[PDB]
Amino acid sequence: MFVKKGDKVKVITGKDKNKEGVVLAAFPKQDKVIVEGVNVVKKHQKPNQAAPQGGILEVEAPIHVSNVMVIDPSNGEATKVAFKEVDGKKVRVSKKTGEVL
RNA sequence: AGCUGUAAGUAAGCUAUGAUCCAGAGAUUUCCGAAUGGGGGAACCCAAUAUCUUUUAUAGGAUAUUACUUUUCAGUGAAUACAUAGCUGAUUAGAGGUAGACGCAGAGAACUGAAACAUCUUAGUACCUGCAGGAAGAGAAAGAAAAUUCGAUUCCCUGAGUAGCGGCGAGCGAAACGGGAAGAGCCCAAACCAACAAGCUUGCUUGUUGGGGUUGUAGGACUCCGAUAUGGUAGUCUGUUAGUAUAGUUGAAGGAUUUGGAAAAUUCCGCUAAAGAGGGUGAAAGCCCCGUAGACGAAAUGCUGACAACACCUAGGAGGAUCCUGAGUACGGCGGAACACGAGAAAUUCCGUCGGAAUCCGCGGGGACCAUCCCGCAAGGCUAAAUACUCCCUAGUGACCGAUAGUGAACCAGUACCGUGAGGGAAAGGUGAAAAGCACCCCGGAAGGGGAGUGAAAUAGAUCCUGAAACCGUGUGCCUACAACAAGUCAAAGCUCGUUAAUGAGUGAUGGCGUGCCUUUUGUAGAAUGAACCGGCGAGUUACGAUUGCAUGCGAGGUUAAGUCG
RNA sequence: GUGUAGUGGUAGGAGAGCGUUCUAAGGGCGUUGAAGGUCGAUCGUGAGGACGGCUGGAGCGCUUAGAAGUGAGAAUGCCGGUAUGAGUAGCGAAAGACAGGUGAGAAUCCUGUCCACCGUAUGACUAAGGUUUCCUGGGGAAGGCUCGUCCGCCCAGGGUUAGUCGGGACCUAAGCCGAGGCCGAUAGGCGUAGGCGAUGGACAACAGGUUGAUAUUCCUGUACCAGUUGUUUUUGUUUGA
RNA sequence: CUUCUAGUGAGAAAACAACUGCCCGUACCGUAAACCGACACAGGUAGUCGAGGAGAGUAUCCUAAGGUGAGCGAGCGAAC
RNA sequence: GUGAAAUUUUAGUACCUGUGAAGAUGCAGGUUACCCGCGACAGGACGGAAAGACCCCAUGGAGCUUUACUGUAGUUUGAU
Repeated sequence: MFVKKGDKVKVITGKDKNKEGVVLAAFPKQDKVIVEGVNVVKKHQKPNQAAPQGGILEVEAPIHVSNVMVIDPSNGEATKVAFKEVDGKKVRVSKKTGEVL
């Protein structure tokens, strides 16, 4: 998975190159994860309890993890995350000159 | 680090004090069902006895036990005295299922071939029933042989389509030798020796224990001396270790440009590999993701080794006076079966009935029977491996299928449905990358539709990828109301066009000529026979033998098989 | 080159070729559009092959060799779809008319009036058998031999009360099962004791009212059967209790 | 069920009062559109009740209580 | 208003005397005939439904008879 709920992210593929954001929800069990301002979709909502009207809304849609990097925050780039045996947990450890997340 | 199945939704919550999830050990398990207290139309009803409960008590509630048969033991018992049925109580084990497979037996067909059919074959097969095991059955020579011998059993190659059998017809069909896989041998009865019991014949007979002994070069008992060792295991659920099966952990290297909605595509310039097998991501990735090559890992449970400890088993030499060496057995007649062998000149092996041997100077066999010779010792048991199968689990592979194929069944299928019953048995997969699954207006009761929107694409709108043919429609360029047309082809005026650019395309007034297609038949338009039309499936193949042509490698030579490493 | 010669044909023999799927190596094409579909006035002696226009949107060609579930117009073939007959035959015995409702819509639904049919039954109660069809409120896509606002249809909610009634906690007939037992290649066959088995025997409740649906069940009133407790009246278990 | 003895074997009758009484079936159709016949079918379905006038009568004709008007019609008024 | 069926090689489906597998809508030579329907009849399409029930064959079946062949359940007789 290598991606948690709150974890900034770069997008590599799919009409949102280079655009970053914050992961909101994590769906493992189908490998989908939704971010902010990357997958805007227009929903023809019908008049409902919520939103008595029927506006055209704009929310985000899931993206497959093969389109998502992780972030440095110590530095600010993308790292093909590796794992290290730091003290008795496995804290993710960046590649590309040794960061610690 | 998210979670409360399929499955949208809302309400309720859980979770870094480590959920949900994975793996190993445990706990609870309603009612029927061999069904087992009795009864029964299965998933129901009604009991007995003890203990404890609710109400003043009656009814009500829960717990435990109570079937049949046999194997051991007590008691009771009595036609009949003594004790034997019997009864009572306690105790031991059984009883049903199947993996539609493999094994061993009991019982056991017809169509079919013989161009008919009686002996024969199809066949000791199909089906029924009993009895098991992870394998079973066979197994330690009364053998095979025939000089010169070999020494348990099973399985495979070759012997060989040979010797044989057969209304000598259709057909059935071995075995030893030789080459290989795996190897392995043990335990009793008897004669004798002791202790206990009985008849104590007080003769020594019976019995039970324990000891002694297991064979063809005949062995043992029995007598006499040595030793009292030396080698073994096909036993333990006893420990100690090592490995492995069931959850896992780690795991290398990329950017930019052009087309796109989206790059893994294209063009530059880089990097990694004990890792270029595979699967996935908005099209086709060695460098995004899951992985692969490597390296590490078990608290619990199971298996397999190894060595410990315990259990069990096993001794020489010499003598030959007497004793032992499996009885209604071997074998004979009779009637049937089994051996390739159908009574045949018929040995060998079984079954039913009757007759009935010897005891080592003895017995069986060498395909009727006799003689010499040679090889063995039946009428008592046990025994791993090499062999056959796959309901099930794990990991893989395929010049195997791709929704009329492949299982009957890719989907909630042995279901829907049919038959009282046993039983018979279908059709049905595909939106897009992501539901973003069409807010809002308009006609319309609704269904349905038209704009506007989502979308790269709505002729991808839920009957949802592509979307052929029969069949049903709309528009139009050319012809048709004096005409007898297997429906065409050859000839041809006019009218409208303008192509893969060439002695062009469409239609067609009028003339010439002309009795469909298939099969079967001496002969077809036949009034002989088949097709309603379109689509899909739907027929000389494979294994083992034999023979001839072509070709290739060696040639008076050719050539391996089973089997072992791979 | 050039001469000579031959070239109908069923059963059948011989020879050479076209095309489909897959495997192997080499070389290729593809979002700047592959397979598949449609149209075209093109090429070779044949089976057959190219090229271009439109649709369509993810994989396929070419060469050499190999292996086959390799070629379809007929089996009164098998499966699906659609025709002809044809808007034809039929619409499954029996009498309706009007007014007003209801509603987008009416001969076919509701209401009213007159008429008419059966009446040892086309009326009332029960045993089988069916298995929620019963009642209340909604709906009109499919069933209804037409129509349909309606329904035995679809959706949602809700209805079946027992000491006395029928059966069990009672008895047995035909029949069946049958501890022991008697027979039989296995399987099993038959049967004693004992049981199971209503169509039969035996046995304690009547009238009226109540709902949208239940009524010897609910309610009212008057009873009955068999038992249990509490104060209310005769003693040797011998048995005169 | 009624009796009689063999029989284990305090002292039970009846006052009245007050209580206890288990499981299963109960809707609906039932000479029918709800069962048996593939059907909303001119067939089949055991038992009880089953009225009036005449009339021997459950026969026949019209009728009471009670139920039904049947699931395609409107025209014309030829052959057959 | 609703709405089938058996059948069906494609059909622009005339009459006579011939001819022919020996009785023709379709061949030959002649005669009659404008195109499309609607209600009736049943001469023909060797008309439709049942791959002849009559007859022969298959070295085909099945059921039955007997002094056809071969056997056998059953009844009886003798030895043991």
